[PDB]
Amino acid sequence: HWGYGKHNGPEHWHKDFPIAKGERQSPVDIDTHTAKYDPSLKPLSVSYDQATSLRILNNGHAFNVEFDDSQDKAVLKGGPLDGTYRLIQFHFHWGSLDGQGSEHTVDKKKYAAELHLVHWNTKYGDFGKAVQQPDGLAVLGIFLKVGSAKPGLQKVVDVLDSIKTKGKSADFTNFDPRGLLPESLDYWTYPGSLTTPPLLECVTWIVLKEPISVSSEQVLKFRKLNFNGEGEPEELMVDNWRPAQPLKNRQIKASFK
Ligand SMILES: NS(=O)(=O)c1cc(C(=O)O)c(NCc2ccco2)cc1Cl
Ligand SMILES: [Hg+2]
Ligand code: NA
Ligand SMILES: [Zn+2]
Repeated sequence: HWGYGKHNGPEHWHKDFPIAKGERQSPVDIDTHTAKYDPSLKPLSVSYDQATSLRILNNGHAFNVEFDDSQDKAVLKGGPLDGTYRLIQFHFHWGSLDGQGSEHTVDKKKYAAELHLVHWNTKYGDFGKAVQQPDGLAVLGIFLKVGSAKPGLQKVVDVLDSIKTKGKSADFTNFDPRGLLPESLDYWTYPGSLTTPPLLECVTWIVLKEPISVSSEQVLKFRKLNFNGEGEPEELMVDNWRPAQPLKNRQIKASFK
């Protein structure tokens, strides 16, 4: 099965998922001097007041915090997007040490981690239909650097003990994802893909310029999770990031001057 190790990591994924070598793969390096300001881009509208989180799951590659997406509650609109995109889950990618872990890079800089808030385009009715469309998904990406603690992350950190191994889940209601956002909503945007198999080319990426700070203790707890299931040899869940992929014939646009 695919993973992040020597024998099943990103360099192998193309064998089962040939789109890994496709024309709009993610992540990418954001070259800040080539990304052009686009005055036609709109402010991002993040409407999370009515979010209903349900559960947190260790899926064997990361952990997902899942939301009720059965009705318009937490939605992303504006920015580069046409229409309304509903929040379905968020997860992170992170490193074994603070100097790596992000998927996107900024002028080749790797952050300690990267948060992905995954949303699907409601014009397609359900997530499964949305991932058959080139504008089916919008992912809001937020970099994490190590410094001061992020208070809004601590509830996540504190439940991880209970989902140590693949396939474990726990109730995770009443979590407010607004507490994971930075001050500024300035962003870069480009067309891309899932960064995990099946690597589907459905995503409008919206990557915030401003990182959030989290404490060393917070990210250290991420690194105590396990890729393996209960009763199997312990493989720490670290370095669950895909490296930057070729930009090809794409443009990265900046929302800010
Ligand atoms: N890392 S990511 O944000 O590109 C991402 C990552 C994952 C993930 O499973 O880690 C994911 N799972 C849902 C799924 C299944 C088929 C299409 O989307 C979706 C996305 Cl967009
Ligand atoms: Hg997995
Ligand atoms: Na450009
Ligand atoms: Zn992701």
